[PDB]
Amino acid sequence: PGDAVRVTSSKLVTQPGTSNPKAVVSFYEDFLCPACGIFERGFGPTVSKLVDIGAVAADYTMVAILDSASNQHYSSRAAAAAYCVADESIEAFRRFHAALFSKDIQPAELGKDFPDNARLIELAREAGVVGKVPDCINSGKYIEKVDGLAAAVNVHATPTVRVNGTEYEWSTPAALVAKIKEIVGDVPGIDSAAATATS
Repeated sequence: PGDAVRVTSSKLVTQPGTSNPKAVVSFYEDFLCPACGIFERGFGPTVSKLVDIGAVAADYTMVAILDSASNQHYSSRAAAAAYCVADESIEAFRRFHAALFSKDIQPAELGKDFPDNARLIELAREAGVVGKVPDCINSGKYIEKVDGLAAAVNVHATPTVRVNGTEYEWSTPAALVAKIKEIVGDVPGIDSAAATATS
């Protein structure tokens, strides 16, 4: 998946003869982007159920298009923190990625304070990891990578969603599930994925 964090479960359905997922949903997101927050709060539970029943691989590329000195470089620090978390644990990344887009945490784009690195570290702890994450965050390990990411993957707007490489104009979670079903068919649980309330 390249510069993305790939989230899958043991049940992942793959193309015959290969270990390639039958269905890949690609997300390009900025942790400071308000629409991304609404999108993830609205689709996250469905995508998590799709992953867990094995219907999709969910690939997350966290760009930093909104990053600026005026937001205390939150967009880049948050994305880089997420890559640090994924190095330790994909399960923790799922929780951390969801947490940063929650209503309690996602900062006002034009506000006067933003989670500092200590706060990002504490959020990673809550998502279930310490390990190398504190050093990874404090050293700015993935800052250069996330700053170059929008250019490297040629995505300049967020959120950008694709299904098997095809850009997807999203509306409802159920509509996304219908599209996945067209690809994977009757994966057990797929009908229930549509009506997933929480993650």
